[PDB]
Parts: sequence; structure tokens; C-alpha cells
Amino acid sequence: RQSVPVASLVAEFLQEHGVDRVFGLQGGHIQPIWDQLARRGVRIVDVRDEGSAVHMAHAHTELTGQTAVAMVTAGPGVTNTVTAVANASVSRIPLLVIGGCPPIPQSNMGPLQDIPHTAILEPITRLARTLRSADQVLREFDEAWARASGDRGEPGPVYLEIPTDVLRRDVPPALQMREHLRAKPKRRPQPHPDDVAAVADLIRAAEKPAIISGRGARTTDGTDLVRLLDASGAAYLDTQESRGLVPDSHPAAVGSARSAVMRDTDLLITVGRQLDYQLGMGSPAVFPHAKVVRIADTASELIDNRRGEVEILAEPGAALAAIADALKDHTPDTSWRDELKAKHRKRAEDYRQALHSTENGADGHIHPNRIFGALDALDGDVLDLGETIMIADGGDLLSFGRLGITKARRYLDAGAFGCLGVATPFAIGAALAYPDRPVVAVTGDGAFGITATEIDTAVRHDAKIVVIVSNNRAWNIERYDQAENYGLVVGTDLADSDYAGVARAFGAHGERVTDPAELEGAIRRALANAPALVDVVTTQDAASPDSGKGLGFVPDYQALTPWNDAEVARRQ
Amino acid sequence: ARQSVPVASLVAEFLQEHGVDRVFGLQGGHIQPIWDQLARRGVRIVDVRDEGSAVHMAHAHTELTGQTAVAMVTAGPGVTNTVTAVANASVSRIPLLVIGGCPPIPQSNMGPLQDIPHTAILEPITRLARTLRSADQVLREFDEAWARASGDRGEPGPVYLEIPTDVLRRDVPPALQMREHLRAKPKRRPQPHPDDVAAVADLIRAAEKPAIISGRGARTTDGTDLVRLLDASGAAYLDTQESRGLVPDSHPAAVGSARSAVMRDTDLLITVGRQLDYQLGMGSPAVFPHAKVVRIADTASELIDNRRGEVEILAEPGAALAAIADALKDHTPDTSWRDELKAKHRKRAEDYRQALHSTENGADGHIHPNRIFGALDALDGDVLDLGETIMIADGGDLLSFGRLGITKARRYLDAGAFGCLGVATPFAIGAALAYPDRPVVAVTGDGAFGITATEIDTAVRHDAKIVVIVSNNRAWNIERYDQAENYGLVVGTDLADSDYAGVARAFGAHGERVTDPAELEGAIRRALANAPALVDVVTTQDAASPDSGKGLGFVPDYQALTPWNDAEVARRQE
Amino acid sequence: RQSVPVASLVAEFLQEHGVDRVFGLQGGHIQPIWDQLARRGVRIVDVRDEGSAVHMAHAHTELTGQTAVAMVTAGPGVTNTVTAVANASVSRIPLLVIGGCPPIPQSNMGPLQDIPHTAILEPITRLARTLRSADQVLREFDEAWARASGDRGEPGPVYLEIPTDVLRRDVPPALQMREHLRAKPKRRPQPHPDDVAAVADLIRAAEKPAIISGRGARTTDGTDLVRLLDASGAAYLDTQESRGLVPDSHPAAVGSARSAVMRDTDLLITVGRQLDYQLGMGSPAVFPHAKVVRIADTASELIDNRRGEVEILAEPGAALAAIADALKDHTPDTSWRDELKAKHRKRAEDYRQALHSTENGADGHIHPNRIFGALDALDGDVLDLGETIMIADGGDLLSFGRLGITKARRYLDAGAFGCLGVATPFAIGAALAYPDRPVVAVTGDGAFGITATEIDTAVRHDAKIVVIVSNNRAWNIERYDQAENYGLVVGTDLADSDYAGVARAFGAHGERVTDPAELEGAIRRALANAPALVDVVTTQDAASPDSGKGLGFVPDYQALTPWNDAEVARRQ
Ligand SMILES: CC(C)(O)C(=O)SCCNC(=O)CCNC(=O)[C@H](O)C(C)(C)COP(=O)(O)OP(=O)(O)OC[C@H]1O[C@@H](n2cnc3c(N)ncnc32)[C@H](O)[C@@H]1OP(=O)(O)O
Ligand SMILES: CC(C)(O)C(=O)SCCNC(=O)CCNC(=O)[C@H](O)C(C)(C)COP(=O)(O)OP(=O)(O)OC[C@H]1O[C@@H](n2cnc3c(N)ncnc32)[C@H](O)[C@@H]1OP(=O)(O)O
Ligand SMILES: CC(C)(O)C(=O)SCCNC(=O)CCNC(=O)[C@H](O)C(C)(C)COP(=O)(O)OP(=O)(O)OC[C@H]1O[C@@H](n2cnc3c(N)ncnc32)[C@H](O)[C@@H]1OP(=O)(O)O
Ligand SMILES: Cc1ncc(Cc2csc(CCOP(=O)(O)OP(=O)(O)O)c2C)c(N)n1
Ligand SMILES: Cc1ncc(Cc2csc(CCOP(=O)(O)OP(=O)(O)O)c2C)c(N)n1
Ligand SMILES: Cc1ncc(Cc2csc(CCOP(=O)(O)OP(=O)(O)O)c2C)c(N)n1
Ligand SMILES: [Mg+2]
Ligand SMILES: [Mg+2]
Ligand SMILES: [Mg+2]
Ligand SMILES: [Mg+2]
Repeated sequence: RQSVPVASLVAEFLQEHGVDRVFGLQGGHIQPIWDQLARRGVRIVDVRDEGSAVHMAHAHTELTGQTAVAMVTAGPGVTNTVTAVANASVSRIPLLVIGGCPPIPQSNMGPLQDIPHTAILEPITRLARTLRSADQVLREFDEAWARASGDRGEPGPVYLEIPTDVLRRDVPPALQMREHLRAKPKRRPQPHPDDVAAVADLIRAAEKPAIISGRGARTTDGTDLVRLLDASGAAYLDTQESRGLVPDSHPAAVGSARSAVMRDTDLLITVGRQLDYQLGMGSPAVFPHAKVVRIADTASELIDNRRGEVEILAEPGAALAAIADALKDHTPDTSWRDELKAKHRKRAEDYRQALHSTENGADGHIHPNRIFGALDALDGDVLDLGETIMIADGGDLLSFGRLGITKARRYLDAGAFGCLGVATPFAIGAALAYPDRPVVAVTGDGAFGITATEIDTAVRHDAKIVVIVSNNRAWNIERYDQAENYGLVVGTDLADSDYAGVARAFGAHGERVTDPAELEGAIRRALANAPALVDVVTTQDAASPDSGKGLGFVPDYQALTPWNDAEVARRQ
Repeated sequence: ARQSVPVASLVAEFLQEHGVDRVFGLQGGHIQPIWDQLARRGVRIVDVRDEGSAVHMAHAHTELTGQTAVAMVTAGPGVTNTVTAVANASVSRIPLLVIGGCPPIPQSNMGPLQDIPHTAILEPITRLARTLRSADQVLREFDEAWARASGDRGEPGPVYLEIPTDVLRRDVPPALQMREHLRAKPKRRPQPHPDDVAAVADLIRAAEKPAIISGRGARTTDGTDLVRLLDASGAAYLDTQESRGLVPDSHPAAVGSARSAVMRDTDLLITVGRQLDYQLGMGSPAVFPHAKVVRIADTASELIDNRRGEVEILAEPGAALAAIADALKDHTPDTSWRDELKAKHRKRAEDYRQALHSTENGADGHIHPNRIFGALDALDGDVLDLGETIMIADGGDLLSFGRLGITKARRYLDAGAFGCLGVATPFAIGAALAYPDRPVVAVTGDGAFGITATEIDTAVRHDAKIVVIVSNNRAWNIERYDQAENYGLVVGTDLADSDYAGVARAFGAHGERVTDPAELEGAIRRALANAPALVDVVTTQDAASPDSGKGLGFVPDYQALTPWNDAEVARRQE
Repeated sequence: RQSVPVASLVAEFLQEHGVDRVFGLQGGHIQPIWDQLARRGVRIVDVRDEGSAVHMAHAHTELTGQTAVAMVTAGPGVTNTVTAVANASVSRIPLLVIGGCPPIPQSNMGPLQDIPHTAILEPITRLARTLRSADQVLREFDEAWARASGDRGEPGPVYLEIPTDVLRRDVPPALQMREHLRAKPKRRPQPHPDDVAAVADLIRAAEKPAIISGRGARTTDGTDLVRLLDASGAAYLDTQESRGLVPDSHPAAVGSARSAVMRDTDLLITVGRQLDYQLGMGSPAVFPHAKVVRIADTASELIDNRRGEVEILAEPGAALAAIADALKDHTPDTSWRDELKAKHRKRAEDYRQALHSTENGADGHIHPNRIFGALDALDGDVLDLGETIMIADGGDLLSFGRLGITKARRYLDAGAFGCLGVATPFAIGAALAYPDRPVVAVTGDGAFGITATEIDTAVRHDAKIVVIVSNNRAWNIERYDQAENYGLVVGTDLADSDYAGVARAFGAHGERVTDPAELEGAIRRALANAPALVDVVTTQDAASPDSGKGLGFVPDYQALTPWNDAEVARRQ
């Protein structure tokens, strides 16, 4: 080892920890790190807005399991990340944000961009620190890295900033410890056999077991989950954060029976999933017959809103496998699951076939479902949807996408946070992670306006993305709440913008579609010429399931009117 | 004769009664009940493409008009999209109100849609950040927050209020709806003490080289009491980016091209509503080696930072300036230093401005950005009146060129002490809607513009007559230059030759590209006749601004700029 | 100037700013400052509990107007101050707390006492900062000093901590600026004449004007207040934080007519006073006929709960004088004030005479009012109450003290915060500030147990205090709420402790009293042998006004039941 500046050690720490790319936007306060990353051969993915760099890192970690890294300058560079940090905090995604900050001698003196970055980010990070001791920077990086994984907290984003005088300070070789530089494996806490047995007993006693998966299950490959589904006879639901773990044809997979499963299950088993608003707070009002069991590698998916009759805090794969083993010699009663599955095959197949011929709305414009129809039609022709990373974003468009996107290798969207504008930055992170196939992002026009200029980033970095915009000239799920519940539509209209022209202005391939019969060709040409955008002139006359269920109205107790009605009855 | 009405109605009424005739924002369900009531009262709703831009619009509105402005945004990402623009308003000490959505009280901490700790995130960069849980007290909490935005119990700047949707829908009995909370209130007017006035006038009589440097608080005045004091004192005058336009260009004190000379030699620095932050070298003795210090302001945020006054006046600055002018009634100032600076300033500024019309292309064959400022100067008195124009600047090298190139504006806005890239378009929109009779002109770097470009759509939908001129140098170019000069490696600072005119046309604005500098005057003339409009100017990468040359990109240990930093290193080793 | 360590410059800053004493408790982290203060001849008043040192500083500043200083070590030394800091924050008293903290190299590494002091104190200070730049320490001290006065905030406590490696670092003489070392005068913002005139017009139109004073009025000597009372014909009330500004015999002084003044005034004028719970939130329910005017040098006494038809933000003395001037040629209608005053003379004189002969309670023990009787009886004999600093603390005892303490030069008590245990630390600060006369502190036994060991501090530092304890073997106002509103008395009894013996064990003079006829002699002997304690065996059968009005019960809208009943009527 030689005496080297902090900036060099930070670059080395990152590379040794497996970082081969940093998302970011250059400023002088971080230039010393930026320089060293480039001299080490770390790819720098420079963006148009720092928020998008954090979104890119989120997508990288969520897909790959490798903690990703954004780097931004002092002041507005850091404050531009707060939305993307909050989003990663809510979704419990490990990532590191490296911020610039002013030199120590000028503290509190009004130097350029001295705002309290750590104070702003502390409520939505696992750690937010200013590193004032050159000798201890390496250690602070390694500990923050562990905390992003969930050590001393739960998985999520961490923030570190180094005053520029500290960045430029030398660290003697004695203080450069191999144990802080080196990559570390994930923790693997194991289940206790008594908890495994107690869950197996609940499954044997249950007539209508159901498993709902989430983030922690999606860290596994799905094979132990399928083993437990096979041993238990349970129905299976996933969530936006856990798509793709169970084959569609599996006798447990009943994705179009969500209400039926929640209403009747006598044993809900959560697997790395929160019982947040997305699952009716786990309320007895939404699960009126369910006993509860909770399995996760973090108590963030064990203690919220409902407690387990058993709770297992362990690596989910090992827990699922141990319970499957313990159900040796059990013959599950699958008659409820099978009855749901028969109804699911009809409902899901009818729905998917209908996507190819959905009528135009009263305004003469394309129903957004035709986008999902056209993608389904191209599957096995010009793209393999089962190898494709699908992204969804927007309001009505996002809700239609939850039903319209059924074959994807992986799925990302606006998350529990409802973070509009993720579609383009997610698509870019996904595409650079998996360069062999186009990534397809389907987005509302409202959402797309937030991060549209990242089309520039996609072209400059050659990220093979296809963005498809539902251009309905509106924040349409909002326009509909205003009409239905208030009788006045105001400040929710947008214009008939040329998003293909926006894409072409930033060097991407672009095409506008007004005729639904043109969608397959337009998407074919977009796939062949990625990065590409398809601007689809869509109807305002089309209520998504979210629209119809009051999501826009914000009831007192639950996100949706039907669940809220059930909760009001439970209360009395 | 009051009746029982929901909180959402009272909030809309509170705002209209406090003089709010417009609200910038982006609709979500959590704020819809307020949004609805604002529209039924006839308050204009200016709906944007990104909530950060709504807060920048409110900032511009307040900074120009002095009327506290309002942004309204939904829970979760709607609130977190504001943080940059809130920080910017906090650093610049601009009163504004952000009204955020938030989940109903029953669902607190349960993982409802968008339950993040908005108030904890915003508390470090607001004067007040609160969740309002008592229907009966919402009016009161609004009135108090409004007063704290003005600087009561703190200093001027942004405040944040959020009302859980169940509270928004709750009725308030009429007896709890107090006129005193609904009604508009006047600004405070603390007055100077005559002993402090006398003491300042004594310092001015004893000084040979008095200099006044203005800031935010001065810019809240019309400039006429400032001119009275300049006249009575014989002081030299500098402004800052936040105080342009208070003193006529031809005034014998106005020596804007003599910044280093004034700071090096003044024996009496008088700050008027101005911080001695990095923009004035921390007020360091290293940068003001001969100055005694006097500070005048209506807030100690412009009295106590880095240097203390031999006298500090905490008062409405207009009254303080007038009182000191009166106290100098029989003083005959020695103006010979000011006069010698002014004579040299006249020539240096005139030569500089003339040379803007003919600046040569850089080695890459592209337009020098100074030609944009030349073209605007040439059109003055032809198709636009720069003295009635609101000018905005944003970017890196472009912004530094703009500080020399923009000399005749009625009002000036830019990226601020925060160095907040992307303000150009949202500022221009707020400015144009405040002052609808003439185009607003925003000159921006391509880097900065990419942050808020989609707000061109907002300008077209709301008919904001803006002209945006882009220095398209295919780069974050002040950064590219720091990389080359101090590190020998240029990486992740290049952008592309994007069609910003095409982006503007895609959103229904007028757009044209300029590659030939002789085409600039026409392109800007056509842009002014067809606003909202963008002019995409292919500019050179071979052009170092004064900020570029002075190390701004490098971030020295003690001062923002190398020359000032060198002076501070010398001061330390005495 | 020479190159000197930060610790020396801090000692010099304090002495130059007028600090001639520092209250505190030594630890290694602050020893370098402690050492330099002692070498400069600054008196070190070392205490038994760091909280008491902050209370002492509070009393010094509140009495003298000079900002006072406590100094405490890292970790538990700082955390022991939080109550006394909160108390000073609520009362808006300028003070500086200097905390120790660990050296910079060991940050976040679990060094001895690395807890987040600044994060803990930030919600209840005007400034809380860690000073990491030796060169800028002087400047940070001067700015924090200004912020304690109210600059950029409102008057109250500030916290500064210097890592011990920074304390030991030299500062070059060039960076030691006279302007940061030197003492600074208080600000004096002046009224605008239009606001003065508008207030004078409201006074001319009012039939029943009333002035209520507070903290900001008590920063003046009272003479401009009396000028305005004379020019306006207003009734006058003070509050616990504004006693002693208006002579008792003044025709406006109607201290026993509090409810009558609030009920009928048609013009309430606050003078440096909050309309907090102590004045019924300024509610129309408590002031049903009042227009409102607010005068103060801080908007902390202008904007809370009621807005002024006029609000003057100025030095209160100048504002009061300007309004008195503007009432040149006004003949005030004093008939309401005079009618209140005639009733006041009878009520107050009857009450004060009755203090000399209050009966023992049913349990055979002294009524606490006899303490106030005995003090009244000694006035003009062995002490001059009009030159005496009186302190009150406790529950029932505190409430009886508000009526029983009527002649004092100055009065301190538990404050709006209701901070039990202030009595002894306040008495010590007061006594060292004004060494020529004994200070008398009257306290409940509950309150006294919190800070009793500071009797040791009083003896070691020769603070001439007399503490008189109402020893009723109870948190008695709490015992009474439990009996009246819950029917069960539990965990509110104390024991028949020997507080005279406690005092004698720490080297003070002590005496126990069981016979009310012994009180005058015991208090005479205590005054002659200060520091001294008188342990008065008092009754549990004695409801104070606070007890009778529900203070213990915490109603929904107001601190007291009658005010709360009025608010409930106003709401409907
Ligand atoms: C408040 C506001 C407007 O300002 C916002 O900020 S909103 C933020 C933007 N939007 C969001 O982030 C979305 C938030 N909401 C949601 O995530 C969802 O409403 C929910 C998770 C809370 C509830 O979703 P569901 O459990 O209903 O899941 P979906 O996948 O949406 O399924 C809807 C229905 O289609 C069914 N379905 C699913 N896949 C299908 C398929 N393939 N074929 C046919 N039907 C299918 C499904 O069973 C179900 O019908 P049913 O069983 O209730 O009768
Ligand atoms: C760190 C990083 C890069 O990552 C960032 O985030 S930077 C953020 C974006 N940039 C900014 O926000 C800029 C921040 N810096 C500044 O604001 C300024 O550098 C400063 C306030 C610190 C210094 O500005 P000056 O006091 O030098 O003022 P300017 O108006 O720029 O004047 C520069 C020179 O032009 C002169 N000048 C002004 N008007 C003139 C005129 N009309 N004609 C000729 N010369 C003129 C002026 O006198 C002076 O020359 P001199 O006296 O020093 O020799
Ligand atoms: C909640 C709990 C129990 O856990 C706690 O923590 S309590 C904390 C400990 N206690 C406190 O900090 C006290 C808090 N409360 C108070 O400060 C008071 O209740 C109050 C400020 C809110 C209200 O006080 P008042 O305005 O009633 O003032 P007092 O000086 O107490 O006067 C009481 C009465 O005696 C009268 N009075 C005053 N001086 C007199 C005199 N000299 N002679 C005769 N009567 C006199 C006075 O007029 C009034 O009677 P009326 O007009 O209402 O009929
Ligand atoms: C940053 C932010 N601001 C506001 C909102 C609130 C919202 C949730 S859904 C929606 C409408 C989205 O319109 P889009 O055109 O994308 O989709 P569509 O319904 O098909 O027309 C809004 C405004 C959220 N969640 N995030
Ligand atoms: C949100 C944010 N992120 C980064 C930065 C740091 C910066 C300051 S100046 C600059 C270059 C701006 O490039 P532009 O193209 O607008 O101008 P020009 O130099 O003429 O090419 C950067 C990146 C700031 N202040 N704010
Ligand atoms: C630190 C703290 N803990 C509890 C309380 C709550 C309280 C307010 S009054 C009171 C009883 C005081 O008993 P004392 O014996 O002093 O007075 P007396 O009624 O005459 O017997 C308590 C416990 C407060 N305010 N502060
Ligand atoms: Mg839309
Ligand atoms: Mg943003
Ligand atoms: Mg550029
Ligand atoms: Mg007691």
C-alpha cells in the first residue's frame, strides 16, 4: 500500500465492493472522486437530473441484487435526489448516494451550497453522514454499505458526503485495511426448527392457505417458494415488487382472483412482504377469515399492522424450503385453490385475448389496453417477453399495465410510493444491466414529462430502451376523480404534445401512432431501432381498475373505497 | 355572516384574503379538496410538469412582486419533488408557502400511500414545517406560518403546511373562524434608533472611500432612499445578483465593472440587506483589507454573518437609508475616489458592451455566447425595451457571461447563491404571468435547461410569453474546463448537439436553431414576436467565463475563488 | 496578539462579553476551557448536577439582563441539562451551554460519550453546533451569542461543543478579530409612528382598557409602562415572569381582580407577553369583550393565538413611551379601573391579613399560607421584602405562593414549563448575583427532592439562601386530583423526611417547624445564618386555587376547568 488521497481510496472501495458503474451528474465537489473512478475503469453513467441517477441505481440493485451507487454534487445536486431516495427507502432497496459538500474551514459561513444535506436525508435513509476524518473514510464506507443491506436497520438507501478538503487529504498505508476494502457476502440468518414445525402445523390445519410474496421473496429465484406451494396446496398471489417467481401455468398462480383469495383464505402467509395499503393494511376487514404467518429476513416485513401466529426472521429461501420439508407426508386439500384456478384460466385468458381488439373511446382515440395487446402479439416474433424487463408508470396507464403485463422476466413500476417518472431512468438502469435485449417501459404522458430529458441519457450511453407513452393529453386518473367526485375538471389537462419529436430531438428513434392497427409495426420498428419512443394518442374515455375503486379520493382508512367500506363496517 | 364549512374551503378563503390570486402546483388526490375550492373562488391554478418548478414559480413571483406566493403539491413524491426549490428559496430568504398533501390521521405509520416524514425532511430548510391535525386551528396555523415566512420568529423564507385528508374534509363552526386570521396583514416596519443613525453618519464623514454593497433587503425597496444616501455620502456602489436595478447605470456611484477595485480599497463597507457569504469573499479582511464594516438590514441574517458591524442597524432598510441621508444634510463628501473609479468604469463597461456585438467564433467554429448579449443589446429600443424587461440567467459559463452581458434589465433573476441549475424556465414563467405586458427573456446553458425543459409545455398551456435562449455548447462546459485544466481528463461532462428548438416545437412553442452569429438578432426578433419561444444557439466550447478562470469549479479550502483563496492563505500565515 | 489555543480564546471571548462567572460541573472534555477560565479570574461555580448549573445561568440572565453561561462535559454532562435548557427555551431566556465532545478522529467509532448532543438539543435551542474549525471558533461564539439574544430567532438558549482536539489547536493571531471578542449592545428596534397613533386611537375609543405584561416588559424598569397606565387609565395585570414593574398602590394595580379584568376588558394590550395557557390562549372564551393589541421586541409575543388589530415590533420601553406621548390631551375614563381597585384593596388586604392566622388542617399540620404570613410579619424587622428576591416552586405550594408573595423586588418560579426543582438552583444564582441580602425560596417537598443536593453548592460557594419547604409528605396537588377525579390515591405520597437534617448534613443551618407560632423565629434564625433551610410540617388538607380549578386534570382545550367550560360553550 502507498499513501493516497481519500478520493482514490473511495474509488478503490467501490470497485472492490463490485461497483462497475456509477450513475451521477458531475460537480466540482465530487470531481476528485469522479476523476479516480474513471482512472480505475469504472463506467460513469452521467445523467440530465441527479434524481434519475438514483432511480437508475435503484433499478440496478432491485434487478441484480448488487448494491448500486449514485454520485451528485453539493446543494442542488443532493436535493435533486430526495424523491428517488424516498422511493428507494419505501421500497427497501440498498443503495449508496455519495454527495459533495463544502470544505470544513467554511462550515456555517455561507460557502457555495452549504445546506444541511444529512438533516434533510436522515428521515429517509438508513445512514446520512458527513465524513470529517480522512483516516476513517474507508471504514465509514464499509459500515454504511452494511447498513444499506439492513444491518442495524432494514434494507434501503444510505448517504455519505466528504468535505472537499478531506477528499484531497492523504491516508497513510497502515490505516488502509483490507477488511474495509473487500466485498462482503449477504447475511443468511436461518430459521429455528420449532417455528418451521409450528408453521407446518398451521398449514395442515388450514383448508384455504394463501401465500402473498413481496420484495424479500423476489431476492430468491422462486424455486423454494414453488416447493412450498406444491407441499401446502396454497393459492399464490404476487405484488408489483415480486412478479416472475412462479410460472403462470402453476396450479397455485391465480393472479385474476386477488379479491377472492383475500376474502376467503383461512391462512395468509406473507413472504418478504409488508401488509401496507397495497394489501389492505392486512386488516381483518380485507382478510376476514385469515390467521396470519409472516416470513422475512427483516422485521420490516414481520411486525407491520398484523403480527404472525408464527413469525420467522430468516433468509426466505431457507425458511420456505424448511417448511416444505416439514410437510413431508402431508396430502394438501387443493379443492379451493383448483376451483380458483379454473375461474382464473377463463378470466385471465378472456382479458388477455380482449387486449387485441379493445375499441377506441368515445373521443375516437386508442384504448391504452391495445398497447398491451400489441406487445402480446409480438411475443415470439420480434421479442421474447419472458426474457424482457417490463416497466410501468403513470395513473390509469399504470393500473391498466398491472393487468396488461403478464409475461415479463422482471417487472418494475412506480412502487408503493407511487413515484411518477421512474419509467425512463428505470429502463436505462435495466438496459445497461442486461444489454442483450431491449427493455420496454410503458408510461403515462404526465409521468413521462418528469424525466423525459433522460431520453438524451439513453442515446448518449446507448441504453436499448423502448418507451411507449399513453398520450391521453391528461393526468387522466386525476381528471376522472375531479369529474366523478367534485363535478369540476381544472388543472389536470395536458396538451397533445409530440413526445416522438422530443425523442427525435435527443437523437432517439421516434414514431407517433393514432390508429390502433399501427401499434404492432410501430413497436416492431422501435425494438429494431432502440433507443426508441412510440407516442400513442390514447383516449380519455377509459377508467382503469384503480380509477373505479376511488384511489384518487383518499378514503379515511384504506387506499380504495371497497376496502374502506369493509373497514367502516368492521369498526361498528 | 360565517357558516360551518370544511377546512379545505377555509384554506382557499384564507389564501384569497391574504392576496393570493394564483397557486402554482400539480394536482394529486390528497390536495384535490383545496384545489377544487381555489378554482371555485376564482384563484388561477398554474399547473406544472414537475412540482419543483411550481415552487420556483412562486419564488420568482415573491422576489419580483413582494407578494408571498404559494405552491400546492400532493403527498410523497409531490412534496419530495419540491426540496431543491425549497432549499433555493431558503438560501435566498424568499417568503413562500408550500401546501403539501398527506395521509389521513387514522392510517399514520401504517404504510398508507405516501406516508413519508415530509415535515422532518423539510424542517432544516424551512422557517416552519407542520402537520395540521386540529380542524378548528387550521386558519390560525396558516396565519402564523404566513407571518413566519415573512421572518417573524426567524428570517424570511419558505414555510411548509400539510393537512391530513380527513382533516381537510372536517367542518369548522363559524365562531372559530376569526376575521383576524383570515385578513391580510401589512409587512413589519421596525425603525432605526437615532443614536445608530448618528454613529453611521459619523463613520461616513470620517471615511475617504466609503462603499455600499446592496442585497435582497435593499431590493425590497424602490432604490430611491438608497440613492439619497449615495448622494449624501459620496460612496461607491456595487449590487449583487439579488439586488440589480436599484441605481441608474449613469449614477456617479455605479461602478459595476470595478468590483475588485472597490473591495480592495474601501475603508468603510456598508452592507444593505446583504449577507457577507462566499459571493463577497465571506467579508474576509483578506478580500476587504482596508474596510471598517457597517451592516443595515431588517433581519439579523444580514447583520451577524462572518463580519460584525462597528454599527448594525436592524430596521426597514428604506427608513434606515433615509435617516442616515438626513443626518448627512450639511456634509460635503470627498467623491474623488468614487469619481476616479466611475471615469474608468464608464470606459471599461462601454468597451465591453460594444465588443459583445462582434465577439469572434471559438476555435471549433461555433458562436461565442457573448454574441447572445450583443444581439439583445442591439435590439434594445427596436423590438424590445430592456429597461422594462425581466432578464433571467442560468448555467455555468453561460451564467458568468450573463453577469457581464446583462446590464439594462428592469429586474434580474438567476441560479442564486445556491447555484440552482434549472430555475431559468420556471422563473421566466412566474415572471411572465406576474408581468404579462412584455416578454421575459431567460438565457440558459444546455446543462441547466435539461433539468426543467418540459416546463416549456407549461408556458404554452398557460400562455406565458417567455423567450428562452439556450447556449447549446454540447457540454456542462465550466465543468469540462475544470477537468482539463486541473485533472487532465474530461469524462462524463459532454452532452450532445440536441435539438432544443425541436423540443420546444414538440410542446407547441415557437423554436428556431441559430448556427451563424449574424442570424441572432433576427432569431431573437422572431422569438419575441412569437412567444412563448426558444432560440437554440450552437455555441463554442472554446470560451472561458470569468468564473471558469477563477477556479469556481475547483472548490478551494477557504473561499469559492482561487484569487480570494490565495489572499486568505496569505492572511493566515501572517 | 499571540498564537493561542482555542480553549484560551474561548475563555477570553467569555470574559470580554462580560462573563464574570461560569456555572458547571467539571469533566475532562471541558477541562481545557475550565483551566483557562480559572487562570483569567472567571469565578467557577461548580454544582452537584449539570441541570442546576443551567438553572443558575437562567436565574442570572432573567434577573440581571446579562447572558449567562453553563459548561458541562460530554455525554451525561450534556444530557443532564435538557430539562433546564427546555425551561429556558420556553421562558425565552438568553443563555449559552458549552458542552464537551469527543475528538474528531474518533467520530461515530463509540468513543467515550459520543452521543448526538446537537440533535437532542436542536428542537429546544436557538442554535446547537459542533465547532470543527479552530480558526472560526471565535466567530461561531459571537454569532451564537447574538442568536441567544433573539437574532435570526427569538431569545433563548444556545449550545456549542468543541471536540477536545480542536480545543487544543492553536489559532494564529491574524484570525483573532476584535469584533468577535468584544461585547455587543442589545438591539433597540423603534416603533413606527403610524402604529403608535393607531394604538392611541384604540385606547381613546376603549372604556375598559387592560394591560397584561410579560417577559419583554420585565426587561424594562417599568417607568414607561407606568407612564402609559397613567395616560390610558388602563387596568394592570402582571404574570409570574413580569412581577415588580408597577407599585402595589398604583390605581391600575388590581392583582386580585384577574378574572374580572379578563372577563370585561374591551381592549387587551399585551406587553412582551405570550397568550399561552397562562392567559387562556387569549381565547374569546376568556376575553369575551376584548379587541387585541400586541407590543413586543420579538414576534414570539406578537403572533401566537391572537393577532393584534395593531402589532408593534420594537423595544417595549420606547413603544410604551411613544403611545403615552400620543395620548397627550386624552382624559381617560378610569371609572371601571377605579371600581376594580376599590374591590382589589379589600380582597387583597383581607387575604394578606388572613395569612397570619390561617388554621391548621384537619390532620393537625400547618397551613402553607402561614409561611407567607410569617414572611409578611418579618418585613421591616429582619428583612426588607421590597429588596428581596423571592422564588416559588411546587404544586399547591406554588399556587399558594402566587397569592402569598406580594412584596418582592423580583420573583422567579417554575415558569410556564412547570419545571419542578428550580427553587434551590434559582436561589443560588440569584444570591451570587445580589450578594448583599438573603434570597428566599419557598418550595414543595416533591419539587425540593429533585435539586436538594444543591444545598451543598450553596454552602461551598457561600450563597446566602433561605429555603423554606412545605413538607406535606406528598405531591399534594396530584394526591387531590387522584382523590377528586379518580377515587384512588396511589404513588403520590412521600414520607415525613427531615429536610432540616439534609441541609445540616451539607453544612447549612437547619430547623424543623411543626407549630405555626414558631415560623417567625425559625425564619429569623434562617435569615441570620444563611445558607439555611426551614422544614415546615404542612397539612395535606388545603386546596390551592390551581387544585380547585382542575390544573391536574388537563382538559381538552384550556389548562383550567372554568376556562375549558367557557371554550366548550364558545365552540357550540
Ligand atoms: C392518490 C393519488 C391519485 O394522488 C396518487 O398518488 S396514486 C399513485 C399512483 N398509483 C399507484 O401507485 C397505484 C396505487 N394502488 C395500487 O397499487 C393498487 O390499487 C392496489 C395494490 C392498492 C390494489 O391492487 P389490486 O390488489 O386490486 O391489484 P391489481 O393487480 O390492480 O388487480 C386489479 C383487479 O384485476 C384483476 N386482475 C389481475 N390480473 C388480471 C388478469 N391477468 N386478467 C384479469 N383480471 C386480472 C385482479 O384480480 C383484481 O380484480 P379483483 O380480484 O379485485 O376482482
Ligand atoms: C462548484 C460547482 C462548479 O460545481 C457549482 O455548483 S457552481 C454553481 C453555478 N454557478 C454559480 O452559481 C456562480 C457562483 N459564483 C458567483 O456568483 C461569482 O463567482 C462571485 C459572486 C463569487 C464572484 O462574482 P464577482 O464579484 O467576480 O462578479 P461578476 O459580476 O462575475 O464580475 C466579474 C468581473 O467582471 C467585471 N465586470 C462586471 N460587470 C462588467 C461590465 N459591464 N463590463 C466589464 N467588466 C465587468 C467585474 O468588475 C469583475 O472584474 P474584477 O473587478 O474582478 O476585475
Ligand atoms: C398538569 C400537572 C399537574 O402535571 C403539572 O405539571 S402543573 C405544573 C405545576 N404548576 C404550574 O406550573 C402552574 C400552572 N398554572 C398556572 O400558572 C395558573 O393556573 C394560571 C397562570 C394558568 C392561572 O393563574 P391565575 O390567572 O388564576 O393567577 P393566580 O395568580 O393564580 O390568581 C388566582 C386567583 O387569586 C386571585 N388573587 C391574586 N392575587 C391575590 C391577592 N393578593 N389577594 C387575593 N386574591 C388574589 C386572582 O385574582 C385569581 O382569582 P380570580 O380573579 O380568578 O377570582
Ligand atoms: C410526483 C407525483 N406528483 C403527483 C402524483 C399524483 C398522481 C398520481 S396518478 C397521477 C396522474 C398520472 O397521469 P399519467 O398521464 O402519467 O397517467 P394517466 O392516468 O394514464 O393519464 C397523478 C398526478 C404522484 N403520485 N407523483
Ligand atoms: C443541479 C446541479 N447539478 C450540478 C451543479 C454543478 C454545476 C455548476 S455549473 C455546471 C455546468 C452547467 O452547464 P451549462 O450547460 O448549463 O452551462 P455552460 O457551462 O455554459 O455549459 C454544473 C454541472 C449545479 N450547480 N446544480
Ligand atoms: C419534573 C416534573 N415532574 C412532574 C411534574 C408534575 C407535577 C406538577 S405539581 C406536582 C406536585 C408537586 O408536589 P410538591 O410537594 O412540590 O407541591 P405540593 O402540591 O404543595 O405538595 C407534580 C408531581 C412536573 N411538573 N415536573
Ligand atoms: Mg395521461
Ligand atoms: Mg426533481
Ligand atoms: Mg453547456
Ligand atoms: Mg408536597
